[PDB]
Amino acid sequence: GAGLADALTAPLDHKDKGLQSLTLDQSVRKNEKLKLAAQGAEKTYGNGDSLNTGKLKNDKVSRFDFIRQIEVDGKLITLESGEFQVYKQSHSALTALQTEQVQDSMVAKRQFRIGDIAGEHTSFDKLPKGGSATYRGTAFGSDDAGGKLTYTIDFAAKQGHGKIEHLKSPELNVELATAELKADEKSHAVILGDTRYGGEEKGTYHLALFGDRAQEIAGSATVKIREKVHEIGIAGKQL
Repeated sequence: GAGLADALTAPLDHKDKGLQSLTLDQSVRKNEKLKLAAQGAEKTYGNGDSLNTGKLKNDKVSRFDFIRQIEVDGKLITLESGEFQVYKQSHSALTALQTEQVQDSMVAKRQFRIGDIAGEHTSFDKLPKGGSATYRGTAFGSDDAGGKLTYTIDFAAKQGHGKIEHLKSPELNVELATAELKADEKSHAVILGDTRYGGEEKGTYHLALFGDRAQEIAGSATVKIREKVHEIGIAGKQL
């Protein structure tokens, strides 16, 4: 049961697997709305509203249709439409938007972006004080949810590194170069680094740690091919 209509319509209950919900912040700007539709249901979301991911399947991509709207002189118009993707783990989740149509100057333009990086963030002070952990999971980009993430954090050194493999576009199978594990503005544990291919920078990556002891990681990476930036969602779980 993909649980897509239920995510949009039905209250959470004790049988719904975590992650229970996420806040739509990066997925929709402060003055816009995101109308999500699937399986005959629809719900309109604004910035800061909760999406009940508990209804969705874990460790895979769930897909909805979206329409992104704004008001002009108090009346709604459509800016963009496409597919809204959610990749759900137990303490973390990612969203992404695959554009299919946009306002002209509606025309077909295809682009893909990561929206929210969400979950039960690990507090920096609650990180393991030593040892290392290795994580495995998924990398997904436009039209391709088959990639693999591998990532290792050395808690003693406060450094992480890893790689993306198996995406169909070969340039996307980048190194997630060594980067510092630091505290963000909420005292949550994060890693901001460079993507590299043959040691040359191709973009950046952002990983956040989730769970009471950093059981999960989730975030995004970018890889530029000619002038075109390809965004990739990356999420995994400790081995």
